[PDB]
Amino acid sequence: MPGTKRFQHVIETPEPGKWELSGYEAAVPITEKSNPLTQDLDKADAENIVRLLGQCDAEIFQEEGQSTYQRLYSESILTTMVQVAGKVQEVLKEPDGGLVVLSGGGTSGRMAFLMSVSFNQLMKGLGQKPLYTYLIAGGDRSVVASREGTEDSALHGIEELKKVAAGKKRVIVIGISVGLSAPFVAGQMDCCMNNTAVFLPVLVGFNPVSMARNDPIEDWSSTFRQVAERMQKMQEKQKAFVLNPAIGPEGLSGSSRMKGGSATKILLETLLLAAHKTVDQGIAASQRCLLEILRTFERAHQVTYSQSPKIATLMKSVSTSLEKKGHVYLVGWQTLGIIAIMDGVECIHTFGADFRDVRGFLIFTFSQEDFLTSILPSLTEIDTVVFIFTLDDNLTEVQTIVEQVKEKTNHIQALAHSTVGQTLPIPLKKLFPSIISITWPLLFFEYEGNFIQKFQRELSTKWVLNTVSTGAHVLLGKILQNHMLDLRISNSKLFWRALAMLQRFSGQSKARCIESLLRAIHFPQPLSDDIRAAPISCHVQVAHEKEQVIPIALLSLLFRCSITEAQAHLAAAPSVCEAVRSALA
Ligand SMILES: CC#C[C@H]1CN(S(=O)(=O)c2ccc(N)nc2)CCN1c1ccc(C(O)(C(F)(F)F)C(F)(F)F)cc1
Ligand SMILES: O=P(O)(O)OC[C@@H](O)[C@@H](O)[C@H](O)[C@@H](O)CO
Repeated sequence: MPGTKRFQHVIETPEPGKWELSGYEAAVPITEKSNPLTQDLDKADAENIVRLLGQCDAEIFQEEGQSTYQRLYSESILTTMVQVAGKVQEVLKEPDGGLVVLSGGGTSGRMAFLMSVSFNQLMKGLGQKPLYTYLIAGGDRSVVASREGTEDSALHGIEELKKVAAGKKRVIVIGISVGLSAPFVAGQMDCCMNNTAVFLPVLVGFNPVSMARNDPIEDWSSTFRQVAERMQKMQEKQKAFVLNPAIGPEGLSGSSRMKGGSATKILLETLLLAAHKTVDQGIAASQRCLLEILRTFERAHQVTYSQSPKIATLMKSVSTSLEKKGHVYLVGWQTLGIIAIMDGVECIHTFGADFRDVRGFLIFTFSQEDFLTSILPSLTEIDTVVFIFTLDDNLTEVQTIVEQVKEKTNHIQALAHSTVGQTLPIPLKKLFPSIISITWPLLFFEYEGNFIQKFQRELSTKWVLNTVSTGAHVLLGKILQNHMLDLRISNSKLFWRALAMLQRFSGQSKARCIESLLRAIHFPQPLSDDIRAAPISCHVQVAHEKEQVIPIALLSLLFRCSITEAQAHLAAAPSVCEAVRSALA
């Protein structure tokens, strides 16, 4: 029938009480699951939220139980990390014609960029030619932009890959898709498998391959699941690899910028760093070298969340500035500045937030005076300003900007990293009375830029800002249980996530949910057969431009009413959240 080709794969809504027994829940990919720790996230206070997310993050390092899914510390996964470290090594022995590409969409794409810089530094630091590069869905502009729509073309992914792999002779392509989901990556991996003489694909993500995405891609014949299954068959001959530990669901359902982005770093930094540090000792990489690094990353979580109360307070200040109608500026230096930009930008799509609401800044890339001349004027009593630096940064540039900002703001706080027994110049550096000082043990590093210290600090800052930005919005009532209902449908995955939320919250059939959704999207046009049959991109392109699509669809369904009736009901409610929550009641 019209639409059956498109919606066939969608599992029917189970009957009340049978969600587990239908086998429905066993088929939700881990990355889209509701984290049971965060059932009541929308009720947690700020200190709870910090605990609940610290806990969710901790699951990255939890070990496999005794019938179960492989995790990061499982032997299958470390063995795969080892073999890949090895394959990277061959390339490092033969830089001529060699390349190593790190590729993802969205936050995977961001993560790729960072890491390609770090390992390019490291090779430059040694005066070797840089061998790394990155690819992001939608080109380089995508690194610091909210561009959720660009991940849906496999041909695009391949094109980018063709550009960068020039007339290289040996290319390692690390495709990063947390949900094993992005069409952008699926095409790169598939292309690699067709030219093994040159390419070596390594796929990274956090679902078992049996939960890899399996709906059709518009410009491609195979599905992610098929590609990933074929790569696993090739692994037995070491010509592809799949690195896919379970890290448990995100604290905000399907918010893979969080754990998914973190685990990507942990996993890839570890492996590549092992590869470099063990070539120049003419020793193979071993699980023991990897483990040293992983455990260090695991400490860094402990270190990071021991500052939980200060993190909860900063969350409260960010939430107030937004509760009023102010803005939040994240001011940081080198790499941690970039991370700050990445966080803020991600709030646009992740929470429907305007780009001013939580904005990032590197010293988007505004120099010292430039920030003071341009952005200093725009500040206000209600705003918040977060400063993010190490003690190694150039603190004369820092004190200035804070001195000045102090006057116009007062809600400032800071995030400062430091090797133990560095001191904070100005004993009056209060300024920040109750700083978030993150003091790092002395670790033994041989490489020149002390890369493990960089990685430590990056990740720790990422954890802090993610927990803050995310928590500040939950506090404003904008999340439902542990789901962001009122998202903007800007790609196919998000279209599927919406439909799932309509089934979950209404309990009504897949045909009703699909119909209500397509009516909400295309209103004031009725449902023709063409529309029912249209490719998911047609729906996305049109929903992408509208507001409250999902909440309208749900109300239509709950009130068993038309889109005309549901809209009018919304506009007659105090707020979207009250409309929905009380309709659900
Ligand atoms: C319809 C549907 C659905 C599934 C899968 N889709 S998907 O884009 O096709 C996809 C994405 C990644 C992947 N590995 N496999 C499939 C993404 C969203 N999905 C999903 C999300 C959330 C849910 C939930 O039921 C819950 F509770 F499990 F999270 C809901 F709706 F409540 F969020 C269920 C399914
Ligand atoms: O890496 P994935 O699963 O392919 O997801 C890729 C992107 O959709 C994802 O990173 C998204 O941009 C983030 O906003 C999710 O919080």
